[PDB]
Amino acid sequence: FRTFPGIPKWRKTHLTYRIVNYTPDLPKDAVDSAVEKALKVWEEVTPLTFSRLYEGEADIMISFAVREHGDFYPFDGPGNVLAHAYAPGPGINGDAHFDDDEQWTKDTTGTNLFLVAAHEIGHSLGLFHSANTEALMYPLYHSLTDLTRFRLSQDDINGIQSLYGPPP
Ligand SMILES: O=C(O)[C@@H](Cc1c[nH]c2ccccc12)NS(=O)(=O)c1ccc(N2CCC(c3ccccc3)CC2)cc1
Ligand SMILES: [Ca+2]
Ligand SMILES: [Ca+2]
Ligand SMILES: [Ca+2]
Ligand SMILES: [Zn+2]
Ligand SMILES: [Zn+2]
Repeated sequence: FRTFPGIPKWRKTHLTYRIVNYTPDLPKDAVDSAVEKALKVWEEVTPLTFSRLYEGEADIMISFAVREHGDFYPFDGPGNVLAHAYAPGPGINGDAHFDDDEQWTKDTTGTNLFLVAAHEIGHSLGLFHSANTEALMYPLYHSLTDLTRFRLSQDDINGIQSLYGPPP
């Protein structure tokens, strides 16, 4: 695993998230399911706990956007960058943005929201990119023939526990 330069991290283990808005591509329940599942992957292997805010400023603000959307990294239309998220800290840090010029799916065929979101939360928590081809935090997007076979790698577990420790 790799962390980010200067090893940014949360210095608290109760985190909040807000889903600021929603993609046209999936029902809200499917997006919520992807986000919750994405949070749970990391929750499971750490002392971190998450709760949702429906207003105000949460730690991890999650949103869907296209092209220019208010930060240093405008999205790029269909393909290429699918999403991004910022390392732990205040304001934009911790936030995760999804390119709504992708077509978001819960299936095996398109751009899978759960898999991307789980990866992005890893960033939001302070994991950078892994050299392990099997890791969630590997830099190149792929999916699975069987989404039920998803498992967080030991490399990812090691990385996140390097930041926050194992579960209590
Ligand atoms: O978050 C990104 O990486 C951003 C933005 C981005 C581009 N340069 C960067 C340099 C530093 C930080 C962010 C970026 N690029 S991106 O949108 O192209 C991207 C998104 C997701 C992924 N996955 C990797 C493998 C994965 C998986 C693993 C195990 C089992 C099943 C599935 C699912 C998600 C990779 C790359
Ligand atoms: Ca794109
Ligand atoms: Ca934030
Ligand atoms: Ca879209
Ligand atoms: Zn952005
Ligand atoms: Zn990444």
